[PDB]
Amino acid sequence: GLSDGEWQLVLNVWGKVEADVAGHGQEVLIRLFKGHPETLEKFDKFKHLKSEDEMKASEDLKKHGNTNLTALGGILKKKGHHEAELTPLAQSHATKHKIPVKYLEFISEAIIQVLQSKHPGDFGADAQGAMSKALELFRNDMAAKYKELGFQG
Ligand code: HEM
Repeated sequence: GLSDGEWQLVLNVWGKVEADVAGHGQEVLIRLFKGHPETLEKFDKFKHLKSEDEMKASEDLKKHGNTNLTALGGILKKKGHHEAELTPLAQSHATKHKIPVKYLEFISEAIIQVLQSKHPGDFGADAQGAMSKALELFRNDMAAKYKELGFQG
């Protein structure tokens, strides 16, 4: 439900994430987990990380942050017409990973915080609002696929 100008703002800021996907992805997952400890429980591979220092050293965390943001990028670039890219994620997250829609709100928050943390200058009021709308559209369409699959939206 974004305008074409709002999509341009989202994709222009996503360009900075593309110049360093893994670094951004690492930072998002650390922010998600240090802000919201219970989300870490969903990642069987990351239990043993007992500190932000262990999380920073974890090559599997960095790899997972990279995979996560590469996929999100794939969704953003389709500007709303992302059914095909969204379905497999909704499927895998609704079933196997057991991710609640609310946790999608926490990682949305971490993405914004990271963008703000790393690009204060480029991530102004307009870019922020546009990214918020893009992530809300993502969250909303994830929730609607979950309902369709028979899960709580
Ligand atoms: C921007 C939102 C998200 C995106 C783009 C995303 C993307 C992905 C991708 C591409 C994978 C690998 C393929 C698949 O299994 O579907 C994955 C796996 C996974 N996701 Fe997500 N995800 C998101 C949010 C979350 C959240 C909020 C959680 C937990 C709080 C989560 C937990 C997991 C887990 C546990 C796996 C499997 C990891 C493993 O190998 O151990 N995801 N996600």
